[PDB]
Amino acid sequence: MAGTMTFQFRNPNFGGNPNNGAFLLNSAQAQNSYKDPSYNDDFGIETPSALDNFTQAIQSQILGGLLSNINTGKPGRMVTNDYIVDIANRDGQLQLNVTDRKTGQTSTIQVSGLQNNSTDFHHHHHH
Repeated sequence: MAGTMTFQFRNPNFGGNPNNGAFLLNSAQAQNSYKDPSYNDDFGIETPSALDNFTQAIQSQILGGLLSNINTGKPGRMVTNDYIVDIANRDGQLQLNVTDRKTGQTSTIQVSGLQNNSTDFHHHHHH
């Protein structure tokens, strides 16, 4: 008698699902560049010979860092001209995300494994 469901079409617009490459990696030592840049780089950086697999082993782990470096934005950064020094201290590590202004490369320096603390308290002038 009653119109139970009948249409039952709700939830407008589905987005979709993404595919993944797993990126479980293998092993990358890279050893020798063999074709590294010469004369302001003619084509050395564009010849992925041995470093090829190494570069990819890094880009795979950068994907994880992207899940942290998007929650940054703290005012405690470093304003440098040729290098954008964004101090990504998140989670529990000092990740120094240096973005070059010239060519624009992401120099992500994860500071991990120092434990060398030189205690500094005043007396910054002694001869």
